[PDB]
Amino acid sequence: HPICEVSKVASHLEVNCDKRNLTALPPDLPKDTTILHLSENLLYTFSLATLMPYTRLTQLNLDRAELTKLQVDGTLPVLGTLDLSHNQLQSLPLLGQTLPALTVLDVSFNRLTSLPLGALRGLGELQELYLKGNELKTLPPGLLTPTPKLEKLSLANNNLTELPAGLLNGLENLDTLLLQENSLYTIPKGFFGSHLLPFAFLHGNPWLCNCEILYFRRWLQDNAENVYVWKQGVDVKAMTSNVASVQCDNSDKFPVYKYPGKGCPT
Ligand SMILES: *[C@@H]1O[C@H](CO)[C@@H](O[C@@H]2O[C@H](CO)[C@@H](O[C@@H]3O[C@H](CO)[C@@H](O)[C@H](O[C@H]4O[C@H](CO)[C@@H](O)[C@H](O)[C@@H]4O)[C@@H]3O)[C@H](O)[C@H]2NC(C)=O)[C@H](O)[C@H]1NC(C)=O
Ligand SMILES: [Pt+2]
Ligand SMILES: [Pt+2]
Repeated sequence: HPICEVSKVASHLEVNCDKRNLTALPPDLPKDTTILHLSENLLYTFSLATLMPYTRLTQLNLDRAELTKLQVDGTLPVLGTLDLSHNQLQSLPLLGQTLPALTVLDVSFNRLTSLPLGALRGLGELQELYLKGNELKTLPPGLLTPTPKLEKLSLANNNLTELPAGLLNGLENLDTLLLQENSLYTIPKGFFGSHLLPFAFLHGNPWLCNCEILYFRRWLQDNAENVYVWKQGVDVKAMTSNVASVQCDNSDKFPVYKYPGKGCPT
């Protein structure tokens, strides 16, 4: 109670242990704790197990903590949100066997260059995945199979050149897809499926406007009302689209939805 700043507000309390040169979990944290901020600390190494005691813990922040190795010992059946952004994890952690109730996981701006074959197994309650800012160049086959309830996915600002044709297969709740600032050249036929994607960010990519981009073109047209441009400091980006932001080779004067496709089949 008297080490970090403990908030209160109706039952579920919030403990802030940020910017406090901590190298590990502080000993006198209230037991019936629910949210823990531990950002801007020196957690070069951290063991999810040391939280076994806080049976009411639902949100944990370990962002901007020079984190390099996350240990996944036992279980925290009630943890739903986990923030790992702005650390140095060279490999993505396997949380399935520990955070069965995790609905949000952010592992942005870390040092990821790929993702394992079972990466998200067990994470069936996931509703949000943030992996923006790494150096992913390719995604695994059924990555999102374990997460059929996914709503938001961020793979922005990586080095992706191609996306799996079925990456979205099954996700009928998906509403936000951020793939901006990558190295994508095309979208596999029927990639978006028939689902309705409200917020799709596809700008900043070197799209190759050849016949094999006519699928994406029609989609762009059908969903021009759903294509937006990212604004850092995000303003909920809830208003005014810009389908002309998706462009051939990133040339502003040659948006994809206006791509002619001269001499292409129907
Ligand atoms: C992922 O995509 C981003 C966005 O496109 C990309 O950023 C830019 O890439 C170029 C490289 O094509 C950057 O220039 C780099 O500068 C250093 C050179 O020392 C290196 O990062 C790159 O090449 C080096 O690679 C090794 C060192 O890492 C060595 O073999 C040797 O030093 C090579 O030169 C490249 O030259 C350019 O500055 C960035 N822009 C910025 C400021 O971000 C990023 O490079 C891509 N990363 C991957 C996964 O390749
Ligand atoms: Pt960030
Ligand atoms: Pt759908």
